[PDB]
Amino acid sequence: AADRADILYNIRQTSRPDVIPTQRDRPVAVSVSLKFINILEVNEITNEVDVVFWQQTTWSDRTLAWDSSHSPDQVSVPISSLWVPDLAAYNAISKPEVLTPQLARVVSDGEVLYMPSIRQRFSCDVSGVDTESGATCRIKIGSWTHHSREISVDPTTENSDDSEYFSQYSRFEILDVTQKKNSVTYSCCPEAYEDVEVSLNFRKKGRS
Amino acid sequence: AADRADILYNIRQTSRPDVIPTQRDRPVAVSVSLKFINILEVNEITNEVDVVFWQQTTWSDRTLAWDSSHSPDQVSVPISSLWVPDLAAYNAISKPEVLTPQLARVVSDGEVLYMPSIRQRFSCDVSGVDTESGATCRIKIGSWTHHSREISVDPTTENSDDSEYFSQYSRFEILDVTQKKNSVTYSCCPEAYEDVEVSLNFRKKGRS
Amino acid sequence: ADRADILYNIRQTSRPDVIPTQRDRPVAVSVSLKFINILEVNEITNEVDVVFWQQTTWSDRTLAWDSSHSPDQVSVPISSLWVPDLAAYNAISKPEVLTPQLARVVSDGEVLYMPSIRQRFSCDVSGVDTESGATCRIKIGSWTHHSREISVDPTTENSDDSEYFSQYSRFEILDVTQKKNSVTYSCCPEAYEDVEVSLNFRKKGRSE
Amino acid sequence: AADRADILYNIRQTSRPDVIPTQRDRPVAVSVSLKFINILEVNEITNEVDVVFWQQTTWSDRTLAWDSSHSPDQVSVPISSLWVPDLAAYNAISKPEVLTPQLARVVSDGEVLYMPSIRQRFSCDVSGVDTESGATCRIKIGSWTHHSREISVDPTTENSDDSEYFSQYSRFEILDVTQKKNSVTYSCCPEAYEDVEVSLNFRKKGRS
Amino acid sequence: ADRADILYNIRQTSRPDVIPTQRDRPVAVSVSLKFINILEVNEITNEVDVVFWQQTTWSDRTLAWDSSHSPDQVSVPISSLWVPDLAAYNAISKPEVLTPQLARVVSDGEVLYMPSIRQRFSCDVSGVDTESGATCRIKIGSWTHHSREISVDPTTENSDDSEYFSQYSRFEILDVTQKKNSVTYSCCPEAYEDVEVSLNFRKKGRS
Ligand SMILES: CN/C(=N\[N+](=O)[O-])NCc1cnc(Cl)s1
Ligand SMILES: CN/C(=N\[N+](=O)[O-])NCc1cnc(Cl)s1
Ligand SMILES: CN/C(=N\[N+](=O)[O-])NCc1cnc(Cl)s1
Ligand SMILES: CN/C(=N\[N+](=O)[O-])NCc1cnc(Cl)s1
Ligand SMILES: CN/C(=N\[N+](=O)[O-])NCc1cnc(Cl)s1
Repeated sequence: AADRADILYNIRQTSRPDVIPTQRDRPVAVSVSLKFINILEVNEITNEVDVVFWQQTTWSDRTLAWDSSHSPDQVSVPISSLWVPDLAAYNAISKPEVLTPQLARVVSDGEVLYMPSIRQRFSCDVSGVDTESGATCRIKIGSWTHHSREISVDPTTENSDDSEYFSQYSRFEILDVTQKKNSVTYSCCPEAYEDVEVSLNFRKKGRS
Repeated sequence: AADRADILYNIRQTSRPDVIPTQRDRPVAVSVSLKFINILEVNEITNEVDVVFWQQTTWSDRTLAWDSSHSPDQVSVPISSLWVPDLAAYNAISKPEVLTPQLARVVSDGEVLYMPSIRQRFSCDVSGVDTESGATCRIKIGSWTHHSREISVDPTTENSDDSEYFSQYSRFEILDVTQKKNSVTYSCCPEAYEDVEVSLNFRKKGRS
Repeated sequence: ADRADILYNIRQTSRPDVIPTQRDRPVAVSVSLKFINILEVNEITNEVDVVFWQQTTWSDRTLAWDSSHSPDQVSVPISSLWVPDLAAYNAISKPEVLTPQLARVVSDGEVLYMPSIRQRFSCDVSGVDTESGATCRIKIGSWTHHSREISVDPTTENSDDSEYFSQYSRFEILDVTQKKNSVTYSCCPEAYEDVEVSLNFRKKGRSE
Repeated sequence: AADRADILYNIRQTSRPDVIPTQRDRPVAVSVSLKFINILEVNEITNEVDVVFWQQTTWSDRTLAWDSSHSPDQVSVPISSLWVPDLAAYNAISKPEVLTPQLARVVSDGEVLYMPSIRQRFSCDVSGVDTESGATCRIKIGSWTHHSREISVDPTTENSDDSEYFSQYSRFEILDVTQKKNSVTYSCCPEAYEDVEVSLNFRKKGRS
Repeated sequence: ADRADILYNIRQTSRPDVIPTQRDRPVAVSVSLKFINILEVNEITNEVDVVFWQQTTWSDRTLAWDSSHSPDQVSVPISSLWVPDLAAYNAISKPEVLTPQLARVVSDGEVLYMPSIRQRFSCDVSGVDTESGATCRIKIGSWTHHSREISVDPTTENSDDSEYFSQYSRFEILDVTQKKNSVTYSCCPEAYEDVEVSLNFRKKGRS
């Protein structure tokens, strides 16, 4: 059929990175799930935390679909060639440091999977981080300019070990992670903006 | 009967990011409003503060207008495809750090709203920041190259809560925030440059 | 024509990489540093962090147009026009431009470019804690154009040395003097003109 | 006989930087080998180490091959004109800092070689760094978005000293370096991602 | 042919990614470090923060032009020209060019580039606090071009060492010797020429 070069060419032909792939007249269903990899530099005085994580992002874009009958059903494409959710962490106090090659996976049916590793600083509750019950830091992520009728965010509830990929060499340890969906409204505008809230319950590891 | 692809497309046909959309001979009306999200660093000796805020900027651009009678009346567009006010913080001692996706919301009537979240350090009065009455840090923001006749800056007076969006985990707290208007002239030229004096009356949270 | 046409023509004539040497002779570039602040200062290492507005002027005949029935001046991205390759010889960090990179172009070809710069220099910091104060020398000039291509001369004028100096700074400006110079180097036989700006300052609140 | 220009041009005309050089659906065999050069900023408390190494990377793309009969059999080419494996250090806690020109080396038989010098922080076991047995820091490097069916990583078990290129001025010393191979699956996909695991064994040089 | 014409020409015939090899002979590139300032230093970790002007010269005939009735020198952005792919072999931080990135091109095809660079190296600092001082040796050369493709010779132009060094620094230059050398590895049989810049300095006596 066609080769990976043909698939990419077609993409750049039918893709519109600056236009949201609004299916029918309904918002794009962007799924977000954070995989905590490390917890660095914590300050209980300034309520700040340096965190490394994998932002597993997904959504569909039918304008990139193709017939993978006798050709590959998946390819890696630079995000600059694709439309990407304008996600932002509300309580983030430093721009996200993308530590991995910014490539997205695209399936022939239009399913897009972007999972960059991210290091970033947040302003959250760090209190009790050294107590047995630990602290609970809450990360809010969601579109920055698209409201509920354009983009919906939902956490892909996939029963897994909160610290499955979490470093064993960190001074801290995850106790639990729960991801809830929310929808806030602002005075700037009459519409609401969906967002996912990830609650990181961690603490400093004791001693033998 | 046009979709978002048409809107963005048409926008790029009439948009002149490097040209100021001055209607006839009157200046461009820019509404500026800062929404303090956090106060990270504060130095009583050097009188410097590291702040985080949502700079709500507004202005109209008729050349971007379009009939939305049968299409979305709004779309998010990269600020690189639109002209944007050359606002600057006169007492900033560090370059602005935009923590959010650089997208603007453009309304079918040409209205433009850009609200980036910024972290920036300033030089201002920090004295009394540890007192009951707290400290008052004023931030002067305005066009850097367009004088009063070309660009005008007015605060988006919207009597709301000063700390409505302020972080609760900060070591400081907002006492009050007033945003007035100013018109200062300089040496370079006899033209007067308009600015907005945001007065952030804040103090260190005392409860220990 | 409108401002769109003025900026348009500037894109046709302007050669951002071709020095506007008018009829075989150097280009007259004036430079005036408007010290705004003095941040971190180390006497042990002799290094200082300084914020200032580098007021740069010069003429580019190629840009001149007819302001008979059109705006006399327009702001244009410095990337759309030739700009001096000024450099600070005793600079120890890249020049951090805190303001929008726009220059003021007058219909007669006169160009004004005044960015706010945050930089770290290597200079005599000793005596900063004394009455006479310390004097820091800033040598600025073209990095690749010699005396026959660029002539850098301080915009001498009975201006106020502390006119725009932050009142909230830990230091106070005692005196600012600007001496012009012309040095030759061990690479080329030609002479490179420079401008030395002496910044006399000291700590405030010292025991009298 | 063709010269370097002709050769480069040939590469640009056939090379697909955003397309993996797959040969009949078999995966691209990618070889990795880190030549540690220096170890800096070690922290046994937080288990973080800064490492400087030469990531020797090798793979093939026979579509770029040419007849070096009477013409150069090798040329340097900007990696932006070539397809480069999207390798990533899974345990890195800082984006890679490339300290050298980003040029590759293409050989007349389609073999491509890229060896950038990198400085990067990692989260690994550091306990024992000040002991005779030293510490063992395992670094995992492998394709970030291409699974084993698309890319395969294999450590060149070539004979060479461990601290051969290692700085003698480093506060540490390499006791031994062993490169293994892995293939992990993730909650995203059923396919596996091959990665080379380098185990560095070093200890604080004790001049006693 | 005025400057606009010159630049146009250069920018139109310059192949930034194609090494300008004259016939079969390698490209003769000259390297000269002019230490402008020695910042932070650490004898414990053997690391120094140096500032130096990297004088780099070479030729590219393809850029030549008759300067009889026109200028014989123009400033051109290095991004428009092919530039030697030098790298400090023992650098532990990427080079911070603090000056405009422009080269000087003479009508004969001669190219001169001297950026001011601040960079951190890993080298011998032991004795920096003594009368003898320390000798930090910096090796610079091509990264991908071997001896047959590129050659680096330190401009033997007898000049002063601390000539442009900063007087306000905390250290002082005792001596500097640019020695040409060669380097080979177990990857490739070919050798890569480089320049060893021996920096002999010590802390200035506090008094
Ligand atoms: C997600 N939070 C927002 N506002 N808020 O006040 O929080 N969104 C509205 C916009 C932000 N930037 C543009 Cl343009 S419209
Ligand atoms: C804010 N201070 C100014 N002048 N001043 O003399 O203080 N602004 C005018 C300009 C700044 N940059 C250009 Cl170009 S015109
Ligand atoms: C400031 N020191 C110079 N030479 N020197 O020998 O010290 N400048 C001349 C040049 C700098 N870059 C080019 Cl190209 S020509
Ligand atoms: C300067 N040291 C080199 N190798 N070495 O093993 O030390 N150079 C060869 C190459 C550098 N980058 C590519 Cl691609 S080939
Ligand atoms: C390293 N962890 C991964 N998945 N996971 O679910 O943990 N990697 C697979 C991918 C990474 N980026 C894209 Cl796109 S697919």
